[PDB]
Amino acid sequence: KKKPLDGEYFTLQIRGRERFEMFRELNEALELKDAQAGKEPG
Amino acid sequence: KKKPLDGEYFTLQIRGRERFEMFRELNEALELKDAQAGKEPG
Amino acid sequence: KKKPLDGEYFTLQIRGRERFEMFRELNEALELKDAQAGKEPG
Amino acid sequence: KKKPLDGEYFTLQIRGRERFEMFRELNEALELKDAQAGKEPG
Repeated sequence: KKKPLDGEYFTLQIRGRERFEMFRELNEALELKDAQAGKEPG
Repeated sequence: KKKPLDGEYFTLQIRGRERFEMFRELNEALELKDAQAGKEPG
Repeated sequence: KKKPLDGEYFTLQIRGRERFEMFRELNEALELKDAQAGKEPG
Repeated sequence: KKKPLDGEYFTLQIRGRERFEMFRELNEALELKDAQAGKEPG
């Protein structure tokens, strides 16, 4: 998808299920902002 | 180690190396606090 | 602005300047996602 | 307390009460780790 060979990917183990959902939200949140910088500037 | 069969473990992919180190710190930070609740109360 | 009398607002002291910028990013990140749920569904 | 005139302090507004408690935990978590580096090395 758009040559996902961009930044190197990694992986992290997160104990607890409630904590996992929380971290996942942070990752998606930053990705959302970063995904907005991919839109042509106004 | 102390029957690590406690809470279910999970895994999350984190793009970017700088971001990875940052999330890892948060995971270790919470584990540090949680690891302190394992000490007998004063 | 759109009756900002929504959820109660709060305040938190954050030591360190580098850490401050980091937390601010997380707050803006979540606000960005929450700000996206305000758009009419497709 | 130990000359708290160390790093400059700041403040951040966090909307939502549930979110506030969450950020507060992160701040305390990092402070806990940083507070551990204040102990003489083994």
